[PDB]
Amino acid sequence: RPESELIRQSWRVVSRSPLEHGTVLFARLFALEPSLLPLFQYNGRQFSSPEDSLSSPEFLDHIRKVMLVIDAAVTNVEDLSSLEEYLTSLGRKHRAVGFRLSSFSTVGESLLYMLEKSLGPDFTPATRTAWSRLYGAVVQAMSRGWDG
Ligand code: HEM
Repeated sequence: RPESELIRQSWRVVSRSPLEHGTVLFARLFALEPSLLPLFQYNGRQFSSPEDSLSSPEFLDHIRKVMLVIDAAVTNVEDLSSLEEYLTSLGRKHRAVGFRLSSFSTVGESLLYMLEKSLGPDFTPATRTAWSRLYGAVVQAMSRGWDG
């Protein structure tokens, strides 16, 4: 559609600087859901405060991964069936880390925030709506790693 392009166009801006943008996504996410923070367990140490996470290179790496999955979702915005099977298994990985199912919606409100703050006025409600459809779909796929 033209929604696919709303997405492509918004993303444009964000993949200039994906860590920086994802840094935003995650800080927002911890602000909204602090109980997520212990789920990263690099060396079986638990970050004590959000800012600790920002000093973890493993964590920053997880940001890069997040943004690359999202990036794959944008590339395939036309048909997200092509990455259903990947995303399903990726949801399974997340099941295993202790991630609740409810927590996806936060991750999604985090991404939106991040887009909204990056695009300011360009972040029109058709844009909120498109991303939300995209991310909604990513989660649908991901949720099938809780299958039942
Ligand atoms: C936001 C809450 C999330 C938490 C708390 C979380 C946590 C984790 C943890 C602990 C791992 C394992 C360690 C690591 O690879 O660095 C992991 C792996 C991964 N996460 Fe997340 N994650 C979250 C969301 C996401 C989201 C939304 C995505 C993608 C859109 C994502 C993509 C990945 C990827 C790609 C891996 C590597 C998976 C593999 O083994 O293939 N994560 N995540």
